Amino acid sequence: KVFGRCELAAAMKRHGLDNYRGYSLGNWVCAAKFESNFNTQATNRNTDGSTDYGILQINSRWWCNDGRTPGSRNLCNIPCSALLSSDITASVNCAKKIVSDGNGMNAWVAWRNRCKGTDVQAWIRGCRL
Ligand SMILES: [Cl-]
Ligand code: NA
Repeated sequence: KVFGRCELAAAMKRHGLDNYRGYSLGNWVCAAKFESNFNTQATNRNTDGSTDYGILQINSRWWCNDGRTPGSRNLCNIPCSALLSSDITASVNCAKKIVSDGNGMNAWVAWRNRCKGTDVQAWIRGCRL
């Protein structure tokens, strides 16, 4: 699926991601545009043999199990495939472990390179609040 834009904020706003660990909703939503262009089925290889899955491009080394990433820790106890679901629960739930891991949203390189320091409210502007 693909999401519209307000359309994700509300889910993201349901599942408890607004000011989750002080990150307002524009930060998540902004992460989801640039990680995946708003697409639950998104998958991209990384150079280390790992792959990133779904709306927030979560990673098979550390976070999920894809069976091809020799040393995976499956720190969300989960199959990486389950995170491509049109139901963002597993992604948002895993995303809430990651962000709580040390480095905050800097765990998402497109957040750092593209959201951080920018007025992340333009991403929730026009959403019915
Ligand atoms: Cl932080
Ligand atoms: Na893994």
